[PDB]
Amino acid sequence: IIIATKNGKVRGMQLTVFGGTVTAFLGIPYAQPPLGRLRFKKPQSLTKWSDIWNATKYANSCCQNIDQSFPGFHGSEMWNPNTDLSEDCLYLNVWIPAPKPKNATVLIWIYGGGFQTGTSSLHVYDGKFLARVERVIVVSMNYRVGALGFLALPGNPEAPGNMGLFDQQLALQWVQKNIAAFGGNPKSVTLFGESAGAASVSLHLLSPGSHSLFTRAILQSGSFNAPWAVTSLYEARNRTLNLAKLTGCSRENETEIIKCLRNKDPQEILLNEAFVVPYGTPLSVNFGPTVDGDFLTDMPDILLELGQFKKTQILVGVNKDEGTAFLVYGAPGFSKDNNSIITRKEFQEGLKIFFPGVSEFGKESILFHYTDWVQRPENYREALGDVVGDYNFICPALEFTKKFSEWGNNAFFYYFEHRSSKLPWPEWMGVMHGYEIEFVFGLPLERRDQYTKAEEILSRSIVKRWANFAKYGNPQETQNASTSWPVFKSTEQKYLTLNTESTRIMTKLRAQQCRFWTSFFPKV
Ligand SMILES: *[C@@H]1O[C@H](CO[C@@H]2O[C@@H](C)[C@@H](O)[C@@H](O)[C@@H]2O)[C@@H](O[C@@H]2O[C@H](CO)[C@@H](O)[C@H](O)[C@H]2NC(C)=O)[C@H](O)[C@H]1NC(C)=O
Ligand SMILES: *[C@@H]1O[C@H](CO[C@@H]2O[C@@H](C)[C@@H](O)[C@@H](O)[C@@H]2O)[C@@H](O[C@@H]2O[C@H](CO)[C@@H](O)[C@H](O)[C@H]2NC(C)=O)[C@H](O)[C@H]1NC(C)=O
Ligand SMILES: *[C@@H]1O[C@H](CO)[C@@H](O)[C@H](O)[C@H]1NC(C)=O
Ligand SMILES: *[C@@H]1O[C@H](CO)[C@@H](O)[C@H](O)[C@H]1NC(C)=O
Ligand SMILES: *[C@@H]1O[C@H](CO)[C@@H](O)[C@H](O)[C@H]1NC(C)=O
Ligand SMILES: [Cl-]
Ligand SMILES: [Cl-]
Ligand SMILES: [Cl-]
Ligand SMILES: [Hg+2]
Ligand SMILES: [Hg+2]
Ligand SMILES: [Hg+2]
Ligand SMILES: [Hg+2]
Repeated sequence: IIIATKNGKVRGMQLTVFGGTVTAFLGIPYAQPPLGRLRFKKPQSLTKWSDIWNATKYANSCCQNIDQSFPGFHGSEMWNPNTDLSEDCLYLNVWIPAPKPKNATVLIWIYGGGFQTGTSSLHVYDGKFLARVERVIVVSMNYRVGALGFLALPGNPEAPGNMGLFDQQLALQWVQKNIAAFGGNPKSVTLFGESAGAASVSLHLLSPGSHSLFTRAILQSGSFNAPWAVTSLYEARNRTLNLAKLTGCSRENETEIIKCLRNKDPQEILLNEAFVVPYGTPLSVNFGPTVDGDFLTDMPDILLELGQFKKTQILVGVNKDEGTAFLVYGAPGFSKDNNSIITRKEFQEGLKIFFPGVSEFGKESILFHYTDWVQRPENYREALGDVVGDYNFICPALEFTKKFSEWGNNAFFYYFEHRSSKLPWPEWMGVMHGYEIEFVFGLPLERRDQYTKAEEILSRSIVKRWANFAKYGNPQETQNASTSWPVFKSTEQKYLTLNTESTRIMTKLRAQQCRFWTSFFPKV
């Protein structure tokens, strides 16, 4: 199993999945290690190579800080990198089904992680199941995160910004020029990602350079119009200069502020990263997407409003309890260890945490809009979750989906409301952010791993749906007489709920709450 690519040959490795085989080329490099003079620079093309390259194991993950909040706790450590962190991390994986497919649809996954963390080698991103079951070719790439992947000094090629996004782009370009060799159809590529990954995907729809690199897109819990997805021109410069200060790289010639930075240590940049913000939040993205004038040509909010984006179908969705996950990372009275029943004062302090630069009035509004009980104990605990959830993910996701449909294309919106039976976090956190990913990747199809049977039916169904969406642009599950998935139109706004129970078509998800977040809040 050796395939010849435009830059050299690569030796894969066979795997055994559900009484069959799947070929896997883990760790194929796709760009020039972004080291030394190349740190902070757009990914440079790769130098062709000779002698069969061995992609039989995940490569290094990119440099990034790590979640040390719950050591030994699986709930969080399952997201932490599982390969050496290195600046040399521009590698991608390919999972082609076995035997070799003739002209297979490609699914390219772009992991989330707040643009600060993440890696394609996570267990929940193992694309061998999707490969095995739908005979699709899955692709993962590691893209630089943190300041090393999103440091910005607008107009300056030494550190322009969106390097992470260009890494992704370079990887898609790679699938364009090489997927054919693996038996893939470069004319049927579907980008799918979660959180900052979904926000990345949504930006590839706006980026003129990614236009021809993919067909369709799937956005799981995230869109560029999310409060956290894009860093302003100001926030970027202040933060880039502050990172300079912390490392003592303050120069008056930007270009030098950068060279002083290329000499610092990969770790010293990761260490000071966390402080470029005065009072960040559990959802602060110190260094992320910016309007560089290259990948992004104008504030993405405008491009969207005026329909300047790749015209194609999109599958967008969110989990029922997007917010909870973050409440235990700084919200007073919260713990993954108790029922975190907080009082009103605690909710009030909670808001101070997430809406830090928000006015006193603005916080009263959130409170007022979210404290209209129907007088019950877990009222404020749940109110805080939805506030964070609705505000950072759910509403933005709905606004993006909506505006995007307004331009003709078919959009499908889902609402994942199934809590994993294996969920390591407490019950009160419900259907947590990021926890639909395993169902999407068919992990529950594997009957060992202690997942209920019903969860298997669901993962199988979602996997079918996702595949059908990639292949045919319609997320249906046409055989086992299931509920049809209607198109999301700007007026009826129907979404399909994904549950183990009875799937249903409903309308205008979080109508009342999102009107507050999408129309009013932007005003305080
Ligand atoms: C823009 O940056 C300034 C400077 O940030 C400070 O220095 C950085 C290296 C880093 O250590 C930050 O955490 C520091 O705050 C910010 O101004 C500071 O603001 C805080 C609180 O308002 C204050 O305690 C400091 O004295 C200020 N420093 C100076 C000299 O201005 C400023 O708030 C940043 N803009 C933003 C994002 O609001
Ligand atoms: C739920 O737990 C939180 C946090 O407590 C943690 O876990 C417990 C074992 C606790 O004893 C501490 O070791 C840990 O901090 C509780 O909130 C804390 O409450 C105390 C006293 O009220 C207060 O001094 C701390 O500041 C709180 N921690 C913070 C900042 O959130 C909370 O009261 C528990 N809720 C219940 C009663 O279920
Ligand atoms: C690649 O793997 C093959 C098979 O295990 C091995 O024979 C070969 O030496 C490897 N190439 C190198 C040196 O990395
Ligand atoms: C794959 O399908 C495309 C049309 O989408 C076609 O142009 C191409 O030749 C096919 N690839 C194969 C089977 O060689
Ligand atoms: C349809 O049901 C069969 C078993 O009766 C199951 O094996 C198959 O996966 C189901 N189809 C899907 C993709 O939901
Ligand atoms: Cl660790
Ligand atoms: Cl009050
Ligand atoms: Cl159904
Ligand atoms: Hg897990
Ligand atoms: Hg469920
Ligand atoms: Hg309903
Ligand atoms: Hg209102």
